[PDB]
Amino acid sequence: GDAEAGKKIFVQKCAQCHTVEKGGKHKTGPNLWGLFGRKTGQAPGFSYTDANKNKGVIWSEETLMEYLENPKKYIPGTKMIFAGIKKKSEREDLIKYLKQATSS
Ligand code: HEM
Repeated sequence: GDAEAGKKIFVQKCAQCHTVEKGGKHKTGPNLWGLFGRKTGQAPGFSYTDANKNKGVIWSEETLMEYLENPKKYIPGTKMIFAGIKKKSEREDLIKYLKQATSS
């Protein structure tokens, strides 16, 4: 994974609805700090759909790779309205960036 490439992908496709830094604001979507190793739908203070709260998996590289390829397929009923990122390489780079930005 290439975090530098990932950072650019984040700005292009995710930043309009998400922040990732510690203490960052919730916007259309939840601030994502602390995401890795945590069960779905647990960002503090964000109002999730029951679907996002109930998916039940632990976010990590593997689960984010599947989710980001097609969000509504992975979480039917989600209010995250976004097509997904088809390219495996792009998802890997994006996730690399997310791991770095949301864990420090
Ligand atoms: C960009 C490609 C992108 C990423 C990365 C991303 C991630 C993401 C995660 C990991 C969650 C779940 C967090 C958790 O379970 O705690 C999540 C949730 C929502 N998102 Fe998102 N998201 C990306 C892009 C976008 C875009 C462009 C929007 C807005 C149009 C958006 C919105 C949302 C919303 C809303 C949620 C909450 C969904 C719910 O059902 O509660 N995301 N995202």
